[PDB]
Amino acid sequence: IVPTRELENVFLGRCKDYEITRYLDILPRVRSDCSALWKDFFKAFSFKNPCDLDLGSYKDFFTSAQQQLPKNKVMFWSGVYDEAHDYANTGRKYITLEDTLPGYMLNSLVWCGQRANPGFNEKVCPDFKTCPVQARESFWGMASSSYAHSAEGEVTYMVDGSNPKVPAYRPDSFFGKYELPNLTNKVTRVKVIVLHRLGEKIIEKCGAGSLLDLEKLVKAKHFAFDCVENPRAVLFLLCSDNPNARECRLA
Amino acid sequence: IVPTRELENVFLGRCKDYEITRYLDILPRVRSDCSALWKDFFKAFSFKNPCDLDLGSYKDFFTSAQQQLPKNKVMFWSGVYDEAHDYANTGRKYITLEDTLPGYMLNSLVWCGQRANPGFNEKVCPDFKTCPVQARESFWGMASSSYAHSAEGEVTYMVDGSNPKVPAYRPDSFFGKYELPNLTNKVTRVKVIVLHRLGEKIIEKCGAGSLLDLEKLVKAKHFAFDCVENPRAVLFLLCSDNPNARECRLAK
Ligand SMILES: *[C@H]1O[C@H](COP(=O)(O)OP(=O)(O)OC[C@H]2O[C@@H](n3cnc4c(N)ncnc43)[C@H](O)[C@@H]2O)[C@@H](O)[C@@H]1F
Ligand SMILES: *[C@H]1O[C@H](COP(=O)(O)OP(=O)(O)OC[C@H]2O[C@@H](n3cnc4c(N)ncnc43)[C@H](O)[C@@H]2O)[C@@H](O)[C@@H]1F
Repeated sequence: IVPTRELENVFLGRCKDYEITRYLDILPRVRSDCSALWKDFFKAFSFKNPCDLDLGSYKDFFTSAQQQLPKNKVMFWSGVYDEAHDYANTGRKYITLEDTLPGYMLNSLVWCGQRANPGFNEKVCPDFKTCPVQARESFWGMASSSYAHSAEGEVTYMVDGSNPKVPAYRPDSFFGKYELPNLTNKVTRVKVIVLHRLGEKIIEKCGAGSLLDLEKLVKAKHFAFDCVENPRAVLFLLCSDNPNARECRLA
Repeated sequence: IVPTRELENVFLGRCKDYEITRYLDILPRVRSDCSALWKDFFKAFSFKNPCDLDLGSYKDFFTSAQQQLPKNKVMFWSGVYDEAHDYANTGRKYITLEDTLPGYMLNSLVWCGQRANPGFNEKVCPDFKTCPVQARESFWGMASSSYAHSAEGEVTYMVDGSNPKVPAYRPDSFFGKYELPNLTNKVTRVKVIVLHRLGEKIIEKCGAGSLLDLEKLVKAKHFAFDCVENPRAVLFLLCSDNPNARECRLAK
């Protein structure tokens, strides 16, 4: 595992690119400049062993970088990365973490502390499995919480309903750990979209199994709940990438 | 018209992010560093009246910034930007100009030279619909030529087939003026995709009108040629935006 080259430059360029040209009509600018954001980011991990972090490490970075989020537009997802992002459509239909400023700046990047100068490793980072969970999950854990905590109105949640190993919904997922429990009374409704991958056994449905657990979880938060399996707009995206599938048949 | 603010820092930040993180398994890095590429880009329009630009103003920029392009992967489009970009899918199915370094760096950006210091106008840029052709198309003109010149194998051309005012193929489109003519014998085939927008009149069709005109040109340059209208993978894409259109009806 090799850390990203020139982390600062990459960070600052993405930041600046975003500030000036990305999501102008879709998401707000943040107060802080890019240097202030770098400093809040860099201090969370710098000059410490790579496993020396906890859930508060990136807090200041997150307070600074957190945008207000448009009401009704926030998408969550589990095990269906590509499909959620394709349906969300780079912010035209839904917002994901990746469209926000910090998710955008840190997407796919690899970084870690070391004690010795220059304060970070330029060679190798530990496998995440070696660090305690609080350190391992310090960045995306906090990013997940911050993003969820900012959601207003309706929220959408896309899941895999054809994984035989992994339930559609799980408390131990990032959604289960950081997102759902952090949704505030500004949220009105959790709309689930269940993906049944084309040509695969259907494993989970609305009203059954882990989806029934979710339903209950949600009502107890006092939100409203709906659930739908392969709605047509999602179905159609699945079918462009597999047009010969039985599910994508005309006439 | 309003120029992009902090043009240099946008260019530079864009170029470094692309360099270290973008399209890594899809598109080659260029030899030249970001700093150098700013220079070639700046010198091209800097310290000249805006309309004082020609086909060759950005030739040095493009030499430095041109990447080789994966065979069978390049896509050109005319009149159907969003669909073509959606269908190409950020370089996974096809590559577009805006997936390339120069395309990625300058996409959306707005800029212009002035005679006086600092040589560019951070405050205003003329209605470029008022500059001479060669000067208004000086930048994307060169980009398109260079892109086309770098294309290898089969190329795809997606076109609007439901436009009564604008032929699917014209010799004065960016395609007709700068791409088609710059297709080298590295190219073997032009595969035309015709977009019949959902619930509009079909205007053009494979083998008639401008398309037959296109087909004749392509074969003259000794490439192979084919053409389809709304292939299913494209249809399905359009239907996601308009699920209740007549032409997206599905089986019982
Ligand atoms: C916040 O959380 C969920 C996504 O995580 P889940 O565990 O619910 O879903 P899953 O597919 O099982 O996890 C995939 C892993 O990828 C990581 N991840 C999330 N976001 C990013 C970005 N931008 N870059 C790289 N990795 C990312 C997670 O940490 C998971 O471990 C979403 O609804 C919200 F994003
Ligand atoms: C090279 O060009 C074509 C796209 O241009 P066409 O003129 O063939 O198609 P149309 O949709 O009618 O016109 C696009 C016009 O916009 C300019 N342009 C092309 N690409 C850009 C970018 N990235 N930013 C701003 N303007 C752009 C052209 O000047 C056209 O006049 C594609 O096949 C190739 F990319």
